Amino acid sequence: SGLSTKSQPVIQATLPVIAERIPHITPVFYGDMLQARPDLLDGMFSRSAQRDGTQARALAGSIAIFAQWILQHPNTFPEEMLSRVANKHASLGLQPDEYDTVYKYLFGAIAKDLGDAATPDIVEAWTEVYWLLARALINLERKLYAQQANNIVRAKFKLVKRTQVTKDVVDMVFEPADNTAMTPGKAGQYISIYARTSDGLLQPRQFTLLPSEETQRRIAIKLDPHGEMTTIFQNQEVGALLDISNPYGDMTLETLETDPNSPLVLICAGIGVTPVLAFVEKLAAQKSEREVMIIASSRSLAEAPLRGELLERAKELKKAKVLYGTTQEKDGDFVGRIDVSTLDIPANASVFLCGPLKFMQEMRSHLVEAGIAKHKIFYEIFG
Ligand SMILES: Cc1cc2nc3c(=O)[nH]c(=O)nc-3n(C[C@H](O)[C@H](O)[C@H](O)COP(=O)(O)OP(=O)(O)OC[C@H]3O[C@@H](n4cnc5c(N)ncnc54)[C@H](O)[C@@H]3O)c2cc1C
Ligand code: HEM
Repeated sequence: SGLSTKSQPVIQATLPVIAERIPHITPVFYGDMLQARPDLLDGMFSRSAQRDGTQARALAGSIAIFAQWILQHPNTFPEEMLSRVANKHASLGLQPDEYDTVYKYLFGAIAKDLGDAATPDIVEAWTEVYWLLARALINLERKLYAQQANNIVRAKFKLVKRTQVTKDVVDMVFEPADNTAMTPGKAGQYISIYARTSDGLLQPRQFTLLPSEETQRRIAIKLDPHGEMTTIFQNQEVGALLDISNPYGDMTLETLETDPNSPLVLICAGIGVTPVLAFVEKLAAQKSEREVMIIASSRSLAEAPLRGELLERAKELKKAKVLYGTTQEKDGDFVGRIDVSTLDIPANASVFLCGPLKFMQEMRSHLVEAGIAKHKIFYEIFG
């Protein structure tokens, strides 16, 4: 059952008002919920995302995007958004009963904001929208959990190897420290790793899995000088115990391969190399015949994380080319910004982007201007 005929005109008429009030409703929703359920800050919600504010708007904002979608495309869902959210939720171990929690505090905040304007017709219609989306996500998350090799949401790992590989990137290898079986990861997937803040709150962050033994989880963490957890993760000593989630994510090598022989173009900046290296290592293990073009940006070659390993893996591919651009020093294959018009990208190529939001926005724009189909551009936001 999709969006009811009764609710459609109400959602249609109130969508602008609701979208306008979302930034105001969000902090009240979270403030109320996290006062009643402080346990949810100790292992689930990111304190930094609450303090930044804009980030935390995504939950309610996706509800507005969803409402607009089901009005334009009835009995269908924005599957890309649902899949991304479900994989994140599964990484964080979200259980279906908590959708009742979010409903309670979200709609309480709607009531507080709108006051007497929150009449039954409006609350009824938006409640229907909420539960359509919640049910879809719950169903996706249930299927994700069924794929795992274990029945937990995170398990204890020991840090067995730690290497400072650039001025601000630490390459970390973990192995299980309890007897929980590991789910095999797919190239491009990430894990959530957990540590406590200085004042004792458990907090997760996501990192892309890197080539390792099947008995290991390997990640490369770039220091965010204005973030809370990367300093904590990078200061763990060998032997430290941290919890790691099961692996998830829908931005995998299979997602980029639309047909058996389509070429791949992988474009990254900074620590956005991490899915690229995962993809290249897998393609090399598969003895892929695809044409693979890798364009990586860094401030300098010395600051390019994992460049040596990426180049070694790329040498194993039949038809791979790697080009590094340097944006501060002049030692790259090229200097300055990637100019995609110079690239010969055919209409059957898939293009993958991973870098800072601004970098990806400019690349996506210039790709579209150069005639690359939006449907062929795939991206991975780190945050
Ligand atoms: C799928 C996925 C894969 C990822 N893979 C990698 C990877 O391989 N390597 C990697 O290095 N990272 C990766 N990331 C990013 C990573 O998950 C973290 O976002 C990143 O490491 C920053 O974490 P942090 O705790 O240091 O920053 P956070 O504490 O989360 O802060 C992030 C930003 O929030 C703002 N902020 C923080 N505190 C406040 C405050 N008090 N007030 C206002 N604003 C504030 C700042 O602008 C800050 O830069 C990935 C993310 C995702 C979603
Ligand atoms: C219909 C209900 C919900 C919707 C539409 C929704 C939507 C979203 C979206 C869009 C994101 C960002 C995904 C991304 O980063 O790409 C997100 C992240 C997140 N969600 Fe959900 N969500 C819902 C329910 C819940 C519930 C019930 C919980 C827990 C009680 C929860 C906890 C989280 C957490 C912890 C994050 C990580 C970001 C953060 O720490 O703030 N969500 N959600």
